[PDB]
Amino acid sequence: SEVAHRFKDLGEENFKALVLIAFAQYLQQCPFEDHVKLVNEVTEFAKTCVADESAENCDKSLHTLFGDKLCTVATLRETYGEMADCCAKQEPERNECFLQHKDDNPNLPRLVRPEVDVMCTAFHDNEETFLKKYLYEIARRHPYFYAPELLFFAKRYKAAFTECCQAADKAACLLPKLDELRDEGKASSAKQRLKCASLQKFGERAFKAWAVARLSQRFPKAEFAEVSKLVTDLTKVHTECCHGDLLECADDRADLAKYICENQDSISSKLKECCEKPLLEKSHCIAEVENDEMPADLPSLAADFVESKDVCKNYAEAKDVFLGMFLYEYARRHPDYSVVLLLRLAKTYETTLEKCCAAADPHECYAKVFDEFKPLVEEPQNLIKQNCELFEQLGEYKFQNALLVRYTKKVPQVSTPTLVEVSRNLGKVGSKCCKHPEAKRMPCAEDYLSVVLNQLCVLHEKTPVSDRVTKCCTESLVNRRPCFSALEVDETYVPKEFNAETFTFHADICTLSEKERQIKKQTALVELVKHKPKATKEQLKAVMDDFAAFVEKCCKADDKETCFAEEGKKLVAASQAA
Repeated sequence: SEVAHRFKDLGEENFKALVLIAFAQYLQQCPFEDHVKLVNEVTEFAKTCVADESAENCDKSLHTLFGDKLCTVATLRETYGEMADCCAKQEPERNECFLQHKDDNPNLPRLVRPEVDVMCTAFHDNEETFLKKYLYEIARRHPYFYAPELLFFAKRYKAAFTECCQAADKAACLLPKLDELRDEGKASSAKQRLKCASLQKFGERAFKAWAVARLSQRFPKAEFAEVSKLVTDLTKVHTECCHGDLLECADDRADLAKYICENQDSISSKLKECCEKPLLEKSHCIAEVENDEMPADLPSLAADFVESKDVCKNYAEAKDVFLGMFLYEYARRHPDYSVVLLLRLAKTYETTLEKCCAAADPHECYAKVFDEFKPLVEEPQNLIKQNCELFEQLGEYKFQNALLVRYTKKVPQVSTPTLVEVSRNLGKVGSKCCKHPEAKRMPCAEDYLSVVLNQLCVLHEKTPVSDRVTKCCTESLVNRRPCFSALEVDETYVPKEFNAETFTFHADICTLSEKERQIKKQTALVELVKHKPKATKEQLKAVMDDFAAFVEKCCKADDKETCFAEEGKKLVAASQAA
């Protein structure tokens, strides 16, 4: 019994939360109360199997059990779309059909969260329903959220209410805690999304290399054998979560944390604090732990990998293993290389080996092999430095504006809502990474950009429109950032025609938060660039600063809707022909 073995490993609460997550992530348009019905129906069944594993439908597979459950309120086709396609299939076709339809940007109302007193009462009203709603609202907006990570966020959400709803000042306690959980979820969701796209679109081999490199940097004292066992385990975890096998994923991650803690002296010295936290927290803490110390006396890699007359011997007998060894040995020596660089380097090393091992004198042929890494190492360094300078000149907001511009010209066809967010997320790179010195700056900034750019990819994949985005995303996971960076302005793009209502704001803009108000304006910056591309300058930084003053004055004038239409019909001639 598969469902019974997971109930017992995971315990009832996590079992219930994870099933609710799965259902919320397969069926994003279905209402809360219906998902709760299905969950409890499964929980009941799962209990009967715990008592008797050989009972009726207990031999069933998790995908069968769950897919049978979705398909009871999924034939309602005019409510959630084409999920009645999926219900007409047998597993595992049905399951893969469900996963196909996951919506990276499901068109769902933003959550207008109630006042603190009202939230706090509903929390005391019914704690378990209140906490379920958190789970359900995150998961259906983030269909690829790292599920065991969501349980951890759920716990801290619970604790934020448990603490702050007793506070003398409820709101001054609660609100900073909720805003940190929100920002930290976005970041978590985006990071995980990159993981699932790697697996789905580039295979197990690419994710493992990603993990061989990242864990090598983080646990540099560990032997290759130990690192390898960790990669195999990590891969199985994320292969499960990225395929909706949530129960088995939460479970193998819990087994993995245990193993790592039990073998702390064979892995890293930074793990002490982590391994004595509660398990939900411990797993999160291991995944985010700082890189350990490099062993002192590590020798040149030129010996094992260039000098030796047996490089083509050792390569021949186990290619992936030999190349994995190269990646571990190189990645553990460079904490200051981003993960994607380290993968480029190993791409180069291999492709040099595929040639030279066939030539008459291999030794001579690959003696210069390390000499090719240099221009690869130098480019991401050059890019960061220049952008880290432009950031601190302009500051974070104005930084996004230059990037808005840069990217809107790069790929003008891209939908405005996508350019806004992705460029907004791009400028957040200076806040996170320019802070650092140039040894922590590249693992920080390049791997983050990886994650942001993959977001543009996954949102463009919905309704593809730019052939340039499409190509950069498809050709090679590892070179998404170099290739996006190489993109010049698009010449065969023809200006997007002046629209009076795209540039005229309304009084409703005054009641929105400052961070929603910038978005309406950076949205206007994008349309501005789309309607006036190959002929601008600082008439973008000029016109944009008029919008700020536009909205500033009109929002305080006691008008009869008057101001936003008066300075709205006149100033448009300062964005039409000025």
